[PDB]
Amino acid sequence: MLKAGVHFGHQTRYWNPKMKPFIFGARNKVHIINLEKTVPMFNEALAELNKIASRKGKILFVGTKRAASEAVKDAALSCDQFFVNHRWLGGMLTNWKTVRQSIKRLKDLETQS
RNA sequence: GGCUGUCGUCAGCUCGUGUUGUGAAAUGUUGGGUUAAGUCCCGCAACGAGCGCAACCCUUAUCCUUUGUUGCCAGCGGUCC
Ligand SMILES: [Mg+2]
Repeated sequence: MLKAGVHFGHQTRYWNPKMKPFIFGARNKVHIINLEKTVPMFNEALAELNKIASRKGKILFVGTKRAASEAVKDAALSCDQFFVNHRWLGGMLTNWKTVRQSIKRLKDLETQS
């Protein structure tokens, strides 16, 4: 029917009660999201995301999780956007005004070697 | 006032921004290694920075350059030696 063979679920008994209205089933202790009803969500964050993206807005991807770090840098910066696949950093957005220094440093430094 | 002793030549002491907490405060600055060292790296709701330790000052250990007088005396002779 749908491309579900590319996955099956994850987790087990740690989960979090916050998720319940969407449970495809339960096996091997690992819970399985009810993609059968997740269909709307599978596009929801895309539709209302289109107007934003199509509006040509700065893209902010985050893949600090080593389990897919570099495996996303491409689909991000290399994809004409931004990212942070490596290791996230505190204050990057909040203490932004401060991080600028460090950021502006990796630039004016490239001219080194 | 200015000056100085004192721990202490100790590696400490802080601050701005962000964030957590009602608040007093905390974080950083804690931690894993490492160093003479807040030394360096790694990690981290922290990001950075200021005073301080590490440098430049002196001086000694070498080698060269030049300058050779009052300093020097090797090859040359002289020589009251
Ligand atoms: Mg230091």
